[PDB]
Amino acid sequence: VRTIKVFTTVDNINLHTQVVDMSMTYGQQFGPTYLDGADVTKIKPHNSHEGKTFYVLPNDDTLRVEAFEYYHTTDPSFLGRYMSALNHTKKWKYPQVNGLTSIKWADNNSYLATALLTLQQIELKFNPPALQDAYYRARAGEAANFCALILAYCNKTVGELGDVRETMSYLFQHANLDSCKRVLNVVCKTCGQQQTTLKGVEAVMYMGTLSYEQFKKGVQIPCTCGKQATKYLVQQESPFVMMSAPPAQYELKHGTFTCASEYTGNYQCGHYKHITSKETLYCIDGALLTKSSEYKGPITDVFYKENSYTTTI
Ligand SMILES: C=CCNC(=O)Nc1ccc(C)c(C(=O)N[C@H](C)c2cccc3ccccc23)c1
Ligand SMILES: [Cl-]
Ligand SMILES: [Cl-]
Ligand SMILES: [Cl-]
Ligand SMILES: [Zn+2]
Ligand SMILES: [Zn+2]
Ligand SMILES: [Zn+2]
Repeated sequence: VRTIKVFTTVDNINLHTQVVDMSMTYGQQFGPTYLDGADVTKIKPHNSHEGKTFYVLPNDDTLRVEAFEYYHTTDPSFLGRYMSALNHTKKWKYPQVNGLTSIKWADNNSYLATALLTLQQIELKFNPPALQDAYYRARAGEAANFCALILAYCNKTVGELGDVRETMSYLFQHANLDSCKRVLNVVCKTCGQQQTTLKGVEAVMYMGTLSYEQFKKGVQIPCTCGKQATKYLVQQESPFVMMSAPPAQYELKHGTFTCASEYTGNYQCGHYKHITSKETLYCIDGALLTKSSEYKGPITDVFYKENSYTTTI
């Protein structure tokens, strides 16, 4: 019996001593087994494999509990979807652009680069340690794992067309936004006034206008009675807000926003770029950078800083 030693793990923190028979495939001894993203289930052991760390699908209670504690999911497909993505994201380039980790364009990844650039500019703590650890590594320039996890958590495959607002929404559901509170007043001529409090993700995202200012002053929404009604922001408690709308020509002014998603072309199959407000306006298109003092173009998301806001209406 000829038998190299390996480490199996689900989280790459808790490592388990295994000794594998070299005649038998990984699959027959561990179930599904990955190396650096690459499915090696059906492959048998090489000599250059001795000592390395393989991810396995959890097949005992120890590993199921370690997988939940690391990823915050029991979904049995999660590991395989993460590894399939990693197999591509490890080949992407992550250039520093204007002090931010970006992604050189590949595999329809503009939405992922736009999301990654945005997450380096807003205050967020991820609940799953997997995501938090990968986020720190991405901020320091090694973003392959983090991008693979974003795809796995969003149920997206490499190449699939993605929406930055939907991606941010899924990521926010995996983050600690409990202290986040939004109070709205709705004013109708007939039913009158009703206030509602939103918490968590719904406290930081709005779909309908790009202007935080315009949200504060009020926006026109259909009333359940039949009238048009006015919805306006009463109180906001969050470190940022995300304002979204269908793409339309919009003017971005230096110093009045943190960053924004530019979207050009048809529904679904267009291209995102990222506008960030520094000492001037920078436009990050993957590996490409341009700057200008002014900007007008097709914007679909604008991010703004917040801490505590109460209206004077
Ligand atoms: C609820 C999920 C079903 N929708 C999608 O898969 N949407 C999706 C996927 C990928 C992309 C790029 C988009 C998308 O086109 N988003 C932009 C920002 C967008 C968002 C909203 C309305 C739009 C209208 C016209 C053109 C673009 C619009 C939308
Ligand atoms: Cl959870
Ligand atoms: Cl690739
Ligand atoms: Cl979570
Ligand atoms: Zn969780
Ligand atoms: Zn690829
Ligand atoms: Zn009414």
